[PDB]
Amino acid sequence: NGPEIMSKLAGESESNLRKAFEEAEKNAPAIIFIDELDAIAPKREKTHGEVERRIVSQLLTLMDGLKQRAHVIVMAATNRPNSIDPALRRFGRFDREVDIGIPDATGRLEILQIHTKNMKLADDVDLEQVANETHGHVGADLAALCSEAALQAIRKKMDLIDLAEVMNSLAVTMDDFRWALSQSNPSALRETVVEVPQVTWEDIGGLEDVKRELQELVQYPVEHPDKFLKFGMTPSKGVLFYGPPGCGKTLLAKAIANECQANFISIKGPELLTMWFGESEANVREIFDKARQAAPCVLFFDELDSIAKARGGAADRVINQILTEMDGMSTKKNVFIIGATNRPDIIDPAILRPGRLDQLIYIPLPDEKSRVAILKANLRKSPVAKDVDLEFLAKMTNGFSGADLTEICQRACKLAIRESIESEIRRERERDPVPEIRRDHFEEAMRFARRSVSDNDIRKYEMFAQTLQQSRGFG
Amino acid sequence: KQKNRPNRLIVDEAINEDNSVVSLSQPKMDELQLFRGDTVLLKGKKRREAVCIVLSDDTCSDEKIRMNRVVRNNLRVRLGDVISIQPCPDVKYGKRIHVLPIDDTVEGITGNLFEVYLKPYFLEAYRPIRKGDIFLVHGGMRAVEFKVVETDPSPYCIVAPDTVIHCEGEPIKREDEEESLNEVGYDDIGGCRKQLAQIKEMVELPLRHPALFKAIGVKPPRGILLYGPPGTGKTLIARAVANETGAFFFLINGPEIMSKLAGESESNLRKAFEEAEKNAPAIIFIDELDAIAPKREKTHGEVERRIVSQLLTLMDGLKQRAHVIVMAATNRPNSIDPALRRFGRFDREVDIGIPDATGRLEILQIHTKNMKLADDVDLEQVANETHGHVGADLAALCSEAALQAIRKKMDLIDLAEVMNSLAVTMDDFRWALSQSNPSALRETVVEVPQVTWEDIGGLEDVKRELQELVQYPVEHPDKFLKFGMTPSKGVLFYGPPGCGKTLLAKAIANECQANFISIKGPELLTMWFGESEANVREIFDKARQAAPCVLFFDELDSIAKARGGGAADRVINQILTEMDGMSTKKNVFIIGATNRPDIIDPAILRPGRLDQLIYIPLPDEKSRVAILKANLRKSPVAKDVDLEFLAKMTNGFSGADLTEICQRACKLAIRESIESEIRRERERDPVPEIRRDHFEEAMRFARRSVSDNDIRKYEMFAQTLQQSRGFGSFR
Ligand SMILES: Nc1ncnc2c1ncn2[C@@H]1O[C@H](COP(=O)(O)OP(=O)(O)O)[C@@H](O)[C@H]1O
Ligand SMILES: Nc1ncnc2c1ncn2[C@@H]1O[C@H](COP(=O)(O)OP(=O)(O)O)[C@@H](O)[C@H]1O
Ligand SMILES: Nc1ncnc2c1ncn2[C@@H]1O[C@H](COP(=O)(O)OP(=O)(O)O)[C@@H](O)[C@H]1O
Repeated sequence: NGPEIMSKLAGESESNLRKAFEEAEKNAPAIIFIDELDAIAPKREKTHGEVERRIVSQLLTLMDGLKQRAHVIVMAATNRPNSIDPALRRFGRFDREVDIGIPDATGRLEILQIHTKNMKLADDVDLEQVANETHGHVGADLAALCSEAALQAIRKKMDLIDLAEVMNSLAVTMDDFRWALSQSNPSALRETVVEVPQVTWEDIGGLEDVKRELQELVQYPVEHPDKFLKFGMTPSKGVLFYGPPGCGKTLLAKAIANECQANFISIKGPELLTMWFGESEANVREIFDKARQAAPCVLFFDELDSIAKARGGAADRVINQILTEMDGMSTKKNVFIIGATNRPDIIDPAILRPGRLDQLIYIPLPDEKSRVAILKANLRKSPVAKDVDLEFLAKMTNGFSGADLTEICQRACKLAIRESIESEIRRERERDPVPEIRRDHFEEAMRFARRSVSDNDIRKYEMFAQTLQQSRGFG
Repeated sequence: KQKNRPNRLIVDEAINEDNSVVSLSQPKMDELQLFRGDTVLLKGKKRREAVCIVLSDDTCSDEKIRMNRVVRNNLRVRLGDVISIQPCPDVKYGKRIHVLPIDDTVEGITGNLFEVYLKPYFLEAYRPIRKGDIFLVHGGMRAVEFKVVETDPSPYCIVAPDTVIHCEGEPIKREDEEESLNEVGYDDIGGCRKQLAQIKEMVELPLRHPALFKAIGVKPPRGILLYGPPGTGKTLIARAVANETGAFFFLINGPEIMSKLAGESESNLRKAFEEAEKNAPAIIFIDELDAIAPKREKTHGEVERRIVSQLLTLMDGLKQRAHVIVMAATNRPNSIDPALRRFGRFDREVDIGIPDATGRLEILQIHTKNMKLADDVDLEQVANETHGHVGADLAALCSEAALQAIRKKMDLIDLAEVMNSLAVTMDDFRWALSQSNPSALRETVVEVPQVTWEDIGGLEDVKRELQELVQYPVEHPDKFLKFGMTPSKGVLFYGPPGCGKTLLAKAIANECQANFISIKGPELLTMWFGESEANVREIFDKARQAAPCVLFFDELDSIAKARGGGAADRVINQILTEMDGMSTKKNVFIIGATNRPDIIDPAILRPGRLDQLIYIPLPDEKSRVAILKANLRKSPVAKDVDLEFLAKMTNGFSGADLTEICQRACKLAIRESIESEIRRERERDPVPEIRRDHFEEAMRFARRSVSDNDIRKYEMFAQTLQQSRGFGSFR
């Protein structure tokens, strides 16, 4: 370990660092691991002192001391790539760079069976929906969650005479898992997830032409590499998305990466504003290089007009590095940039030039088949029964926002929660839950939904569409 | 708690003069399985022991055990306390005994004390002794105390006639601090129970249960941070878990490590943890962890990086060996080096915080256990106005009150006259509160306020959705395991100048029995202008630690007026980034207050982040009665006017304006009482009953603080809030 070398006195830092390297002279098949090397070799100008430079210099000297003699392998534990100084991680000398990241729902699931294959669960928990949630959780925290579950298994037993009545048969419940999760905290929070999410593409209906160029864009650069090379031109680097602020949070680019089995990294809107306001224009290189290293991922940028709204009181700091690293990027690596912006008038003029971002795909307001698909997605992954209908909404929902329709469904579902509370009151003054909503349970929810889009914004969307509408010739 | 042992009895006075003879009742000796001359083990405080012989006593109570003050001083107990008596069938006779007399009991007498005191006391008596105990042997019309130093049967022994007694001349010093508990009382520390129970569980279940570690898989605690304000009793917390399980405490000061020279600074830690490692029950307390381990940019020096690295190595060297854990005090966890806060290495992190009102009440009770009161104080409203204080400040308060009680006495003959009984009164505590410098001030705290929903009425359907949006998700989550999806993360209040919104928000957390935090608007402006927007993340972290809790925000139009005349600020996007990482679970409810909802950054109105918007109108004419019923306290009157005369004609006035009317009537009433009593002093029972005229000049000497052109903007928001509803379905 690195702090073993750091803990010794001056002059003894040479000891217990080279000593493993002539110990590796004995063993021809051998590896060398240094734990927590960020404390060993940080930025040289960041350190105040000289012994740190001595340790860094002797480690760099003993890196190539075994120049393919014993064929040993050096691996290390780095918390961040920018913690390591760039002189040590130069190419040819300690430069093979892979990553770990955070596990997905299946990874958290496998962590759960690994940590529960030794202990005895009470074989009633699902252990899968638990791993589907706990977003931003290290598997060490999953081990701590299992330890807290066993602690609750001790705790629900009263103060006994210390005999194996509960010790021989450890009883754990799903409510125990949830309450141990409640008395816990994530440490992998506010980090960019590199795993692919799934919505399985059925939840979005309509916009079939938009689906046609979305299957044109990212489905076959690696699925049809030679067929795309029949003409020889490069794939389209960037696509810009514009339309009304409705049904426009996420999951479309996640779906279109999910047919390609590609990773997903989303860039948040206020994350860009925080990096702009905090004068931190160096971490954009880190997240862009992480996105390039997570290939074949497709990027997603949200609310670029918010930076333009901040400039409104066209180019600024965060636009400059985005343009620089987007132009300074190969046409390979299967990397696509998707920009979400509901205000196309205030955007940067160098974005819309072709070669960088060219496909100005317009997303219209959700129509009748789109809202039928939205109610079907609300039926998806949610408990529901029959007598529900959608033909009332043929003129009730003429044109609605998708977020408006989801909060309609959520408010009606919480009205069903309120009538379940009334069923609890029924059980209270007795001394049926009826989870399915009423036939006209949406009737008061009709007064809980305003069309937040104004008609002049639809007019300016039509004007920007007809500005980019092109010529028609015949005869 | 445990019914496995009937050992818990009551300490009572004894009849027999023998120090090695204790008394018990006849029916309770057969339950404890004791013989005629059985030797038992008595356990008192500071895990000390004393071995005596139980004899049957007819007048002894069944629930009580009789002992004299020699046994009582050895067990470090008093009258009315509880001890445990254990039968010991493995007691053997003594081989060698080394004792040393105490210095103050041998002054004036010289010579061989073996043949005068030690020989008739230990001949044909079979008295069992304990190493470290104090026994008194009379002789020569004086009282000479004796203390056991070294025995060849090192745990305990019975003084055989063949036992050689080593009694060479060396006078030992009597320590007055050894008698009082140091500090073994579970109830000695107070005001922390909601987390004291948690930390007592996480240090209790690793102890006493070594075989439970194979069932637990991995032990959850290895190193526990104790962060909070200074003076809250972290040393007393560390001494509280000390000696309650029979584990070695071994307090280690951070300055005591930093004070020594290099090499010696490298020493006294691995020596310290190996001295912990030789014993199986072992705790280590560290004070001033940040003095040992500050931030990396704070480290300008060779030695400190070496000692942080050595602490890191010496912590992760132990891996499930001999169940040893460590606790450390901390100002605030941002100052600690973040490489320490890992998993398997400082994973369990607990907060203490300031004491509550009942907490400061019981802490005042604890610190006034040992001193005599005059029995005239209220002693609860003393603790009620101690806002922004700490337990060290409370100790300073009681010390200054006793100092003022000393100042009641003049310069007397300096003998024991008022030392027999003190006469500290309530105005002494008022004077101590007058010269009271707080420590927890300039720091926002968390507590559960006392409102209980009955101060303000109205909003009868806003309150119902307020319980089923906040309270009932906490109450029953099985309906959320039903058809129910995720609930709303938080709401925002907009309406009048929000003088009622804080009392409208605090009442839920009292009803929910949840915590509350109010981050005020000037603090948010200080976070913007002071370039301290990173600390909002730690504020949200302490909010998540205080789950369940209510996040109160206010005057978000104030931060938007500085840019409206860009849109977002350095703190608005940071707040959005913090609340976007908030889970749908954990019941972390947020609430915002805004006087001007038009000047709002529009990155909050979409659902998913924050969906529900709560409009409130002015308190109407029936709401005047609801506000005036809350004036039963803080301006008490019984019957002088009906409290509906002002509400019958006045069109619109704020409840802030109505309480301004009440406080100005209070001012007029107190003033006319003052010219009622100065004339009686001039001529030579307050009668604080007020009349209608104070209400008359209060209701005429007033001004409606709200503006009418903002109200029509609120019905502009309300006519926006009539929406695109349908008339009805056709089934
Ligand atoms: N399914 C989708 N996934 C991602 N972005 C979309 C989708 N539909 C539309 N968008 C883009 O998002 C923008 C509007 O997003 P918006 O609806 O404001 O987000 P939210 O759903 O969080 O309110 C539009 O400019 C549009 O181009
Ligand atoms: N809440 C409390 N209850 C009782 N005593 C307290 C409390 N807080 C502080 N004290 C007293 O203050 C003294 C100092 O405690 P503490 O602040 O933990 O030590 P340090 O200043 O070394 O951290 C203790 O001896 C304790 O008796
Ligand atoms: N329902 C109410 N409406 C208006 N003001 C009230 C109400 N109830 C109490 N108040 C008064 O408001 C004061 C507290 O105002 P506060 O909530 O701190 O304002 P702000 O939140 O704007 O700082 C109290 O002194 C109380 O007299």
